[PDB]
Amino acid sequence: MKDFSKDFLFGVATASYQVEGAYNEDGRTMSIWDTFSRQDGKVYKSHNGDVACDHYHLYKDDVKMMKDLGIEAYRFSIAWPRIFPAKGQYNPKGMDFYKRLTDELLKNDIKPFATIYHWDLPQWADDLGGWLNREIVEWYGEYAEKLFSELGGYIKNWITLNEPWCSSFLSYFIGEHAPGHKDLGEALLVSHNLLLSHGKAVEIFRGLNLDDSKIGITLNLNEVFPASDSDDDKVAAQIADGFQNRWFLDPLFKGKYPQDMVEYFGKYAKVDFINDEDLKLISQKLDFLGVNYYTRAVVQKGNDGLLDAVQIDPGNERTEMGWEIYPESLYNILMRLKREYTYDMPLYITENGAAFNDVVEDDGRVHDEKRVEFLKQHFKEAKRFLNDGGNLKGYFVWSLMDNFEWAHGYSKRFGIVYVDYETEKRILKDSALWYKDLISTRTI
Ligand code: NA
Ligand code: NA
Ligand code: NA
Repeated sequence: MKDFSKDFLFGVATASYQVEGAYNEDGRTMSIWDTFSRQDGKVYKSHNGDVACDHYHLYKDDVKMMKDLGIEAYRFSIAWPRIFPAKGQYNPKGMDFYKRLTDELLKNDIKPFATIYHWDLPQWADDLGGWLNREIVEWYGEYAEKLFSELGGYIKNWITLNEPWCSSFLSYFIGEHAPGHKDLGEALLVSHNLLLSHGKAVEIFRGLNLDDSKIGITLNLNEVFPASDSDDDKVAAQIADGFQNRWFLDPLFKGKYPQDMVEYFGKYAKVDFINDEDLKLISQKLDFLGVNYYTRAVVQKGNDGLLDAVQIDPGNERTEMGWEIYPESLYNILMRLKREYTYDMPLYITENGAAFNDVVEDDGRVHDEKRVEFLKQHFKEAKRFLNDGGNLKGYFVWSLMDNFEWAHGYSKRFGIVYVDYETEKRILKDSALWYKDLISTRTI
């Protein structure tokens, strides 16, 4: 038979600010990441997405490239600052790009998966308070409703948010991502307003009753292991698991924030944003969950401070991010969802991939054998989940091409396609050739 059914979606994924470029064209105004990347010290060597992969201009070549690989689905994000470059000011020229992009995908037999928000909040919105201002629920709802109305004939699979853990804790508490605040209370409120905005889009979506159309959300999830069997490390792992995973899984799928984290965070900051009405909106039924999976964490107790778990190095192989290559946690997380949160609901892997030190050799090829092996090991775990009864509908490799990796700039290469940024040349890596074979044979 086939390890992956004909209906299973082999995909690749990008995000608008990471690949598009054309940052000041056809009416687009600045996002918080345009601004953040221009603040000294925030992004590697002051890299920014002014040009990136120039995918805005090269999209026809990139779709042809995906068609020749046999790609069956393409996950991309839509740039809010192209669609509403000012508050309440719709930009048809911005919408026209996503119409010609998705028209090209459909005409080449690629199913579009559109992420509504992938971190490029318009600067006008942040200047009004951004995700800290509860009014953003209405601004986001107006944006999402415009996308549903204008693109409903083009796009049948919608993702409200990408990785709200990053938009909240990494952007407002740790401060690595835009807008770069460092305040736990702000990050917690932002996490709530993000989830409430997701809920508003779902409410609007259900009222539209679009034929054969599905909506979900994308979460980055890990698996946390205690470094030892001690009670100290067990509590440390519990907190780390609540911080990364349950803080978002529980309100979405149980209608309640995890109470151990509410009490834990409450010792350090306000948690008075929680109320029954908001959690009802947050926990509306979805059609699927998107899982972004990369690695696990091994943690031991720290200094009894705020979220101070010591990161243990188990001594295994890692990517250029320093992320352990541990494919078994892909299966473990999908199974955990099946047994604790999503049950029989369809799942997609909406991101999985790896950054390695890619070089174009004298033969003009990129022999990224570590990425070939990485993807092989993780797709084998996807196959094992399917054969054990898991409801996995597709798998999107991060990324189609090397791109702007946020605070790391262009220094981390995640693509199955190499980009020579000086010429914008695309070079298929060996991992892309391996993926092409996997799609064609559906065998691993
Ligand atoms: Na860009
Ligand atoms: Na810059
Ligand atoms: Na749901």
